[PDB]
Amino acid sequence: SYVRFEVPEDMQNEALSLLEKVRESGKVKKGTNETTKAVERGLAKLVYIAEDVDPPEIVAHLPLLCEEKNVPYIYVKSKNDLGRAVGIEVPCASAAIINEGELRKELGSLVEKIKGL
Amino acid sequence: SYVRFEVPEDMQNEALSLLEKVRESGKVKKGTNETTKAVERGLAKLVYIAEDVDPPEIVAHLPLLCEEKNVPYIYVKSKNDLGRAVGIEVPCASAAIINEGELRKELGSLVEKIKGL
Amino acid sequence: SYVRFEVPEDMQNEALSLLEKVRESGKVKKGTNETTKAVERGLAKLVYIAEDVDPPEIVAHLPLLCEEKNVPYIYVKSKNDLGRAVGIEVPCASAAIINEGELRKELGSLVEKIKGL
RNA sequence: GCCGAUGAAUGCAUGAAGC
RNA sequence: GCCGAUGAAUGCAUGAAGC
RNA sequence: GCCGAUGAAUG
RNA sequence: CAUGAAGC
Ligand code: NA
Ligand code: NA
Ligand code: NA
Ligand code: NA
Repeated sequence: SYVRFEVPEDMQNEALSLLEKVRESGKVKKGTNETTKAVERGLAKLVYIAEDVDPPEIVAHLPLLCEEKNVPYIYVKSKNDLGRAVGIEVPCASAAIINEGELRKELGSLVEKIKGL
Repeated sequence: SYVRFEVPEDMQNEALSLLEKVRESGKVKKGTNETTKAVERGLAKLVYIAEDVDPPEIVAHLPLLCEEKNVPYIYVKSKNDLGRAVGIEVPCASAAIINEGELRKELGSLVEKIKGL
Repeated sequence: SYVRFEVPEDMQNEALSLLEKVRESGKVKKGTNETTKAVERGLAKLVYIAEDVDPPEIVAHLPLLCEEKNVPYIYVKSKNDLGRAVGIEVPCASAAIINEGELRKELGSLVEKIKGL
């Protein structure tokens, strides 16, 4: 689909777990509208995009945009899992990390692992 | 009606305030069904009957039963107010106090005011 | 799956024919709830279990129990056919023969063919 | 939101009707 | 027509939840 | 319970 | 456009 590279589930789980952790020591935007706004304003440190989005055009612009902004993005399998990770009661098509908090190093590890694809 | 005497509203509010006060340090049975059971078993110390109960036949037996069991009963105007007094979320057609808790003396005063009719 | 032996469709049709014929001179329990109670009460002479039960935990306990109660059980293909055989309007997951009626000998032949498996 | 002491869930009995 | 033995109407125990 | 980040209430 | 978890 609108997917520009495959992502290992090891990495996926690493990322989602990091997203939960950032929620308490950092800042996160959740939902495509917020995330697009964040990337546009150049606040996004790592953006998450779910792969099971129907219709696709809802997240279709996000990979293209992140790459023009040279903002790292990473894909995850289910929007349900991303909804759970940002701490909401509904599925979440995309999200983003805006302020890392204390997790300077973990996020460094993860974004570096993402370039490797 | 099934009403055998009018009750000064002073007496009524004293009764209701008493009932909330008992809810937490003593024992109260709520609903016509539980109430009738308490009276039948000789456990009821004071029963409350709402006057606005329709159909009346739902609480009609309670006065007569109390009188053959020598249980003091008192009438109150609204079942809504009685529900609120026993701390349930719906109106309550009748209720009963089974264990006075610490509020022995006030209960004496109230039953005495009831005898006065 | 709860199926503990294969049953020849020859035997299955025999058993269902016997069940239709008894529902008229004997007694039959129909539906898992009733049938289980009948087995637990030690009244069941033969229990029928449909194989196409979804989810299986509805009838899964029945073999173990019949085994504890020394009750013969026999398996059949469809819950619809079992519903039809006990004479009801909906599919039937399990049933039991409680009183053989006139069919002492036939029910004996059938329980015998069942030991052979 | 709705529903519930004018009796919720539940338990036990029942077991083909209900709308 | 829909629904129902994968349990309808129901009786009783019970008493604050259920959706 | 239904609904809601595929965006609630709102401005 | 702004805001972003409630509303019923
Ligand atoms: Na035996
Ligand atoms: Na069929
Ligand atoms: Na029941
Ligand atoms: Na009932």
